[PDB]
Amino acid sequence: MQGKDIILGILSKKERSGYEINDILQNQLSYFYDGTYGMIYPTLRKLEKDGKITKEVVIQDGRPNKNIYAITESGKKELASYLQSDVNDEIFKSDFLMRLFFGNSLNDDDLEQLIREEIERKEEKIKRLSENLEIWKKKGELTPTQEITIKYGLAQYKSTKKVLEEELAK
Amino acid sequence: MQGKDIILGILSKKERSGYEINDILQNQLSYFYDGTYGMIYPTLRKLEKDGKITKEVVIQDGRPNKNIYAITESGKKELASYLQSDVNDEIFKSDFLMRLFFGNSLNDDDLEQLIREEIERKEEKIKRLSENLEIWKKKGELTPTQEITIKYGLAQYKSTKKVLEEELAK
Repeated sequence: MQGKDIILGILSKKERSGYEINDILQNQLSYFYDGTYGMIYPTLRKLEKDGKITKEVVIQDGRPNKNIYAITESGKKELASYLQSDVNDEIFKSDFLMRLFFGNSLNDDDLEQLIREEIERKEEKIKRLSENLEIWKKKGELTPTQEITIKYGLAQYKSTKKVLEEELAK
Repeated sequence: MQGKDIILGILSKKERSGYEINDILQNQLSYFYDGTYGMIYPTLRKLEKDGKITKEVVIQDGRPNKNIYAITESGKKELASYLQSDVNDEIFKSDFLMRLFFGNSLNDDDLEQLIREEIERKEEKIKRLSENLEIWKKKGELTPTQEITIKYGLAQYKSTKKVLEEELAK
Protein backbone atom coordinates (compact mmCIF):
# COMPACT_ATOMS: atom_id res chain seq x y z
CA MET A 1 0.00 0.00 0.00
CA GLN A 2 1.51 3.28 -1.21
CA GLY A 3 1.14 6.98 -0.43
CA LYS A 4 0.21 7.53 -4.07
CA ASP A 5 -2.97 5.49 -3.67
CA ILE A 6 -4.25 7.24 -0.58
CA ILE A 7 -3.50 10.62 -2.17
CA LEU A 8 -5.49 9.71 -5.28
CA GLY A 9 -8.23 8.67 -2.89
CA ILE A 10 -8.12 12.05 -1.16
CA LEU A 11 -8.24 13.80 -4.54
CA SER A 12 -11.01 11.61 -5.98
CA LYS A 13 -13.88 13.93 -5.04
CA LYS A 14 -12.34 17.41 -4.73
CA GLU A 15 -9.51 19.67 -5.93
CA ARG A 16 -7.49 20.39 -2.80
CA SER A 17 -4.57 22.57 -1.75
CA GLY A 18 -1.43 20.91 -0.38
CA TYR A 19 -2.42 22.35 2.99
CA GLU A 20 -5.77 20.59 2.85
CA ILE A 21 -4.34 17.28 1.62
CA ASN A 22 -1.81 17.34 4.42
CA ASP A 23 -4.53 18.20 6.95
CA ILE A 24 -6.60 15.22 5.76
CA LEU A 25 -3.66 12.81 5.79
CA GLN A 26 -2.17 13.93 9.12
CA ASN A 27 -5.37 14.66 11.03
CA GLN A 28 -8.24 12.74 9.49
CA LEU A 29 -6.95 9.54 7.91
CA SER A 30 -4.10 8.80 10.30
CA TYR A 31 -6.08 6.03 12.04
CA PHE A 32 -5.49 3.85 8.97
CA TYR A 33 -2.55 5.52 7.30
CA ASP A 34 0.32 6.83 9.36
CA GLY A 35 3.66 6.65 7.59
CA THR A 36 6.97 8.50 7.64
CA TYR A 37 7.26 12.29 7.59
CA GLY A 38 7.61 13.96 4.21
CA MET A 39 5.90 11.37 2.04
CA ILE A 40 3.29 13.78 0.72
CA TYR A 41 5.42 16.29 -1.20
CA PRO A 42 7.61 13.89 -3.21
CA THR A 43 4.55 11.74 -3.92
CA LEU A 44 2.55 14.72 -5.19
CA ARG A 45 5.51 15.57 -7.42
CA LYS A 46 5.56 12.08 -8.95
CA LEU A 47 1.80 11.86 -9.40
CA GLU A 48 2.03 15.13 -11.30
CA LYS A 49 4.93 13.88 -13.42
CA ASP A 50 3.01 10.70 -14.22
CA GLY A 51 -0.02 12.75 -15.26
CA LYS A 52 -2.29 11.36 -12.53
CA ILE A 53 -2.87 14.81 -10.98
CA THR A 54 -2.41 18.44 -12.02
CA LYS A 55 -0.82 21.16 -9.90
CA GLU A 56 -1.86 24.79 -9.99
CA VAL A 57 0.16 27.48 -8.22
CA VAL A 58 -2.09 30.25 -6.89
CA ILE A 59 -0.32 33.54 -6.29
CA GLN A 60 -1.67 36.17 -3.92
CA ASP A 61 -0.31 39.49 -2.77
CA GLY A 62 1.43 39.28 0.60
CA ARG A 63 0.81 35.53 1.01
CA PRO A 64 2.80 32.39 0.37
CA ASN A 65 1.99 30.65 -2.89
CA LYS A 66 -0.70 27.99 -2.51
CA ASN A 67 -0.64 24.76 -4.53
CA ILE A 68 -3.96 23.35 -5.70
CA TYR A 69 -4.04 19.71 -6.86
CA ALA A 70 -6.66 18.05 -9.04
CA ILE A 71 -7.04 14.43 -10.11
CA THR A 72 -6.94 13.72 -13.87
CA GLU A 73 -8.85 11.13 -15.89
CA SER A 74 -5.87 8.79 -15.79
CA GLY A 75 -5.61 9.41 -12.06
CA LYS A 76 -9.23 8.36 -11.60
CA LYS A 77 -8.51 5.26 -13.70
CA GLU A 78 -5.57 4.39 -11.46
CA LEU A 79 -7.63 4.77 -8.31
CA ALA A 80 -10.43 2.62 -9.75
CA SER A 81 -7.89 -0.04 -10.69
CA TYR A 82 -6.32 0.06 -7.26
CA LEU A 83 -9.70 -0.37 -5.56
CA GLN A 84 -10.31 -3.41 -7.79
CA SER A 85 -6.98 -4.94 -6.74
CA ASP A 86 -6.29 -7.65 -4.18
CA VAL A 87 -5.94 -6.26 -0.64
CA ASN A 88 -2.35 -5.87 0.56
CA ASP A 89 -1.07 -7.01 3.95
CA GLU A 90 -1.34 -4.37 6.63
CA ILE A 91 1.92 -2.70 7.63
CA PHE A 92 2.51 -2.17 11.34
CA LYS A 93 5.73 -1.19 13.03
CA SER A 94 5.53 -0.18 16.66
CA ASP A 95 8.59 1.43 18.19
CA PHE A 96 6.86 1.39 21.58
CA LEU A 97 6.40 -2.39 21.51
CA MET A 98 9.97 -2.83 20.25
CA ARG A 99 11.33 -0.95 23.28
CA LEU A 100 9.45 -3.23 25.64
CA PHE A 101 10.39 -6.38 23.70
CA PHE A 102 14.06 -5.47 23.92
CA GLY A 103 13.58 -3.74 27.26
CA ASN A 104 15.54 -6.01 29.59
CA SER A 105 17.54 -3.17 31.11
CA LEU A 106 14.65 -0.70 31.49
CA ASN A 107 14.43 0.29 35.14
CA ASP A 108 10.96 0.58 36.69
CA ASP A 109 10.78 4.36 36.21
CA ASP A 110 11.80 4.25 32.54
CA LEU A 111 9.25 1.51 31.84
CA GLU A 112 6.46 3.27 33.71
CA GLN A 113 7.19 6.43 31.73
CA LEU A 114 7.15 4.63 28.38
CA ILE A 115 3.78 3.16 29.22
CA ARG A 116 2.30 6.51 30.34
CA GLU A 117 3.57 8.28 27.23
CA GLU A 118 2.04 5.62 25.00
CA ILE A 119 -1.26 5.83 26.88
CA GLU A 120 -1.25 9.57 26.18
CA ARG A 121 -0.59 8.94 22.49
CA LYS A 122 -3.58 6.60 22.34
CA GLU A 123 -5.71 9.19 24.10
CA GLU A 124 -4.73 11.84 21.55
CA LYS A 125 -5.61 9.51 18.66
CA ILE A 126 -8.94 8.49 20.21
CA LYS A 127 -9.86 12.14 20.82
CA ARG A 128 -8.99 13.09 17.24
CA LEU A 129 -10.76 10.13 15.64
CA SER A 130 -13.79 10.65 17.90
CA GLU A 131 -13.97 14.33 16.94
CA ASN A 132 -13.82 13.53 13.22
CA LEU A 133 -16.47 10.85 13.61
CA GLU A 134 -18.79 13.38 15.26
CA ILE A 135 -18.15 16.09 12.64
CA TRP A 136 -18.48 13.77 9.66
CA LYS A 137 -21.75 12.51 11.13
CA LYS A 138 -23.01 16.01 11.86
CA LYS A 139 -22.27 16.99 8.27
CA GLY A 140 -24.05 13.94 6.87
CA GLU A 141 -20.90 12.87 5.07
CA LEU A 142 -20.08 9.66 6.92
CA THR A 143 -20.71 6.60 4.75
CA PRO A 144 -21.65 3.23 6.26
CA THR A 145 -18.29 1.69 5.26
CA GLN A 146 -16.46 4.70 6.67
CA GLU A 147 -18.36 4.18 9.89
CA ILE A 148 -17.01 0.63 10.08
CA THR A 149 -13.42 1.83 9.74
CA ILE A 150 -13.90 4.31 12.55
CA LYS A 151 -15.44 1.69 14.85
CA TYR A 152 -12.45 -0.52 14.01
CA GLY A 153 -9.96 2.27 14.71
CA LEU A 154 -11.49 3.20 18.05
CA ALA A 155 -11.62 -0.42 19.20
CA GLN A 156 -7.95 -0.78 18.28
CA TYR A 157 -6.94 2.30 20.25
CA LYS A 158 -9.14 1.59 23.24
CA SER A 159 -8.23 -2.08 23.62
CA THR A 160 -4.48 -1.48 23.64
CA LYS A 161 -4.81 1.60 25.88
CA LYS A 162 -6.74 -0.63 28.28
CA VAL A 163 -3.97 -3.24 28.34
CA LEU A 164 -1.48 -0.57 29.34
CA GLU A 165 -3.83 0.91 31.95
CA GLU A 166 -4.33 -2.56 33.42
CA GLU A 167 -0.55 -2.97 33.52
CA LEU A 168 -0.10 0.30 35.41
CA ALA A 169 -2.80 -0.80 37.85
CA LYS A 170 -0.61 -3.88 38.47
CA MET B 1 12.28 2.83 13.78
CA GLN B 2 14.40 1.17 11.09
CA GLY B 3 15.01 -2.44 10.10
CA LYS B 4 18.56 -2.06 11.36
CA ASP B 5 17.38 -1.30 14.90
CA ILE B 6 15.36 -4.48 15.29
CA ILE B 7 18.10 -6.64 13.75
CA LEU B 8 20.60 -5.24 16.26
CA GLY B 9 18.03 -6.04 18.93
CA ILE B 10 17.84 -9.60 17.61
CA LEU B 11 21.64 -9.92 17.68
CA SER B 12 22.19 -8.32 21.08
CA LYS B 13 22.06 -11.58 23.04
CA LYS B 14 23.32 -14.27 20.66
CA GLU B 15 25.21 -14.88 17.44
CA ARG B 16 22.61 -16.05 14.92
CA SER B 17 22.50 -17.49 11.40
CA GLY B 18 20.67 -15.55 8.69
CA TYR B 19 18.09 -18.34 8.77
CA GLU B 20 17.46 -17.77 12.47
CA ILE B 21 17.32 -13.96 12.25
CA ASN B 22 14.80 -14.33 9.45
CA ASP B 23 12.74 -16.88 11.41
CA ILE B 24 12.63 -14.50 14.39
CA LEU B 25 11.72 -11.50 12.26
CA GLN B 26 9.02 -13.20 10.19
CA ASN B 27 7.51 -15.62 12.69
CA GLN B 28 8.13 -14.18 16.15
CA LEU B 29 8.26 -10.38 15.98
CA SER B 30 5.76 -9.85 13.17
CA TYR B 31 3.15 -8.66 15.69
CA PHE B 32 5.05 -5.40 16.23
CA TYR B 33 7.26 -5.29 13.15
CA ASP B 34 5.64 -6.31 9.90
CA GLY B 35 7.01 -4.25 7.05
CA THR B 36 7.82 -4.55 3.37
CA TYR B 37 9.56 -7.83 2.61
CA GLY B 38 13.14 -7.73 1.33
CA MET B 39 14.45 -5.71 4.26
CA ILE B 40 16.64 -8.21 6.05
CA TYR B 41 19.40 -9.06 3.57
CA PRO B 42 20.21 -5.54 2.40
CA THR B 43 20.08 -4.47 6.05
CA LEU B 44 22.58 -7.13 7.20
CA ARG B 45 24.91 -6.05 4.37
CA LYS B 46 24.75 -2.42 5.48
CA LEU B 47 25.20 -3.27 9.16
CA GLU B 48 28.35 -5.25 8.35
CA LYS B 49 29.66 -2.51 6.07
CA ASP B 50 29.15 0.00 8.88
CA GLY B 51 30.96 -2.30 11.31
CA LYS B 52 27.93 -2.88 13.55
CA ILE B 53 27.92 -6.65 13.03
CA THR B 54 30.27 -9.29 11.64
CA LYS B 55 29.38 -11.91 9.04
CA GLU B 56 30.92 -15.38 9.17
CA VAL B 57 30.44 -17.71 6.22
CA VAL B 58 30.48 -21.34 7.38
CA ILE B 59 31.26 -23.74 4.56
CA GLN B 60 30.18 -27.37 4.78
CA ASP B 61 30.48 -30.32 2.41
CA GLY B 62 27.29 -30.84 0.44
CA ARG B 63 25.30 -28.01 2.06
CA PRO B 64 24.61 -24.37 1.25
CA ASN B 65 26.82 -21.82 2.96
CA LYS B 66 25.50 -20.84 6.36
CA ASN B 67 25.92 -17.18 7.31
CA ILE B 68 26.42 -16.39 11.00
CA TYR B 69 26.04 -12.84 12.26
CA ALA B 70 27.32 -11.35 15.48
CA ILE B 71 26.96 -7.89 17.00
CA THR B 72 30.14 -5.85 17.44
CA GLU B 73 31.04 -3.44 20.22
CA SER B 74 30.01 -0.51 18.01
CA GLY B 75 26.82 -2.39 17.26
CA LYS B 76 26.03 -2.79 20.94
CA LYS B 77 26.68 0.94 21.36
CA GLU B 78 24.33 1.78 18.50
CA LEU B 79 21.58 -0.40 20.00
CA ALA B 80 22.04 1.17 23.44
CA SER B 81 21.70 4.64 21.92
CA TYR B 82 18.64 3.60 19.99
CA LEU B 83 16.91 2.19 23.08
CA GLN B 84 17.67 5.47 24.89
CA SER B 85 16.18 7.57 22.08
CA ASP B 86 12.68 9.03 22.22
CA VAL B 87 10.03 6.55 21.06
CA ASN B 88 9.00 7.11 17.43
CA ASP B 89 5.38 7.26 16.26
CA GLU B 90 3.96 3.88 15.28
CA ILE B 91 3.65 3.19 11.57
CA PHE B 92 0.31 1.69 10.64
CA LYS B 93 -1.06 1.36 7.14
CA SER B 94 -4.17 -0.73 6.57
CA ASP B 95 -5.10 -1.42 2.97
CA PHE B 96 -8.28 -3.06 4.27
CA LEU B 97 -9.38 0.13 6.01
CA MET B 98 -8.45 2.25 3.00
CA ARG B 99 -10.73 0.09 0.82
CA LEU B 100 -13.68 0.64 3.15
CA PHE B 101 -12.94 4.34 3.58
CA PHE B 102 -12.88 4.88 -0.18
CA GLY B 103 -15.35 2.06 -0.78
CA ASN B 104 -18.42 4.01 -1.84
CA SER B 105 -18.90 1.75 -4.87
CA LEU B 106 -18.51 -1.64 -3.12
CA ASN B 107 -21.51 -3.91 -3.61
CA ASP B 108 -22.76 -5.87 -0.58
CA ASP B 109 -20.94 -8.99 -1.79
CA ASP B 110 -17.52 -7.39 -2.34
CA LEU B 111 -17.78 -5.64 1.03
CA GLU B 112 -18.73 -8.80 2.92
CA GLN B 113 -15.87 -10.56 1.16
CA LEU B 114 -13.31 -7.96 2.26
CA ILE B 115 -14.56 -8.16 5.83
CA ARG B 116 -14.46 -11.96 5.97
CA GLU B 117 -10.92 -12.02 4.60
CA GLU B 118 -9.76 -9.46 7.15
CA ILE B 119 -11.32 -11.53 9.95
CA GLU B 120 -9.34 -14.54 8.67
CA ARG B 121 -6.10 -12.58 8.59
CA LYS B 122 -6.70 -11.55 12.19
CA GLU B 123 -7.54 -15.09 13.27
CA GLU B 124 -4.21 -16.21 11.84
CA LYS B 125 -2.21 -13.45 13.54
CA ILE B 126 -3.87 -14.31 16.83
CA LYS B 127 -2.97 -17.98 16.42
CA ARG B 128 0.67 -17.23 15.67
CA LEU B 129 1.07 -14.75 18.53
CA SER B 130 -0.77 -16.94 21.03
CA GLU B 131 1.42 -19.90 20.02
CA ASN B 132 4.63 -17.96 20.60
CA LEU B 133 3.34 -16.68 23.97
CA GLU B 134 2.75 -20.22 25.27
CA ILE B 135 6.09 -21.54 23.99
CA TRP B 136 8.10 -18.68 25.44
CA LYS B 137 6.27 -18.92 28.74
CA LYS B 138 6.79 -22.68 29.15
CA LYS B 139 10.46 -22.22 28.24
CA GLY B 140 10.94 -19.53 30.88
CA GLU B 141 12.07 -17.02 28.27
CA LEU B 142 9.13 -14.61 28.43
CA THR B 143 10.19 -11.40 30.20
CA PRO B 144 7.68 -9.14 31.97
CA THR B 145 7.98 -6.44 29.28
CA GLN B 146 7.63 -8.97 26.47
CA GLU B 147 4.43 -10.24 28.07
CA ILE B 148 3.01 -6.72 28.02
CA THR B 149 3.71 -6.44 24.30
CA ILE B 150 1.95 -9.76 23.65
CA LYS B 151 -1.18 -8.81 25.63
CA TYR B 152 -1.19 -5.50 23.74
CA GLY B 153 -0.90 -7.33 20.40
CA LEU B 154 -3.65 -9.82 21.22
CA ALA B 155 -6.02 -7.07 22.41
CA GLN B 156 -5.53 -5.13 19.17
CA TYR B 157 -6.23 -8.19 17.01
CA LYS B 158 -9.22 -9.40 19.02
CA SER B 159 -10.94 -6.02 19.41
CA THR B 160 -10.82 -5.22 15.69
CA LYS B 161 -11.86 -8.77 14.82
CA LYS B 162 -14.81 -8.26 17.14
CA VAL B 163 -15.90 -5.07 15.36
CA LEU B 164 -15.93 -6.90 12.03
CA GLU B 165 -17.82 -9.91 13.40
CA GLU B 166 -20.49 -7.61 14.86
CA GLU B 167 -20.71 -5.87 11.51
CA LEU B 168 -21.34 -9.15 9.71
CA ALA B 169 -23.88 -10.10 12.39
CA LYS B 170 -26.05 -7.01 11.84
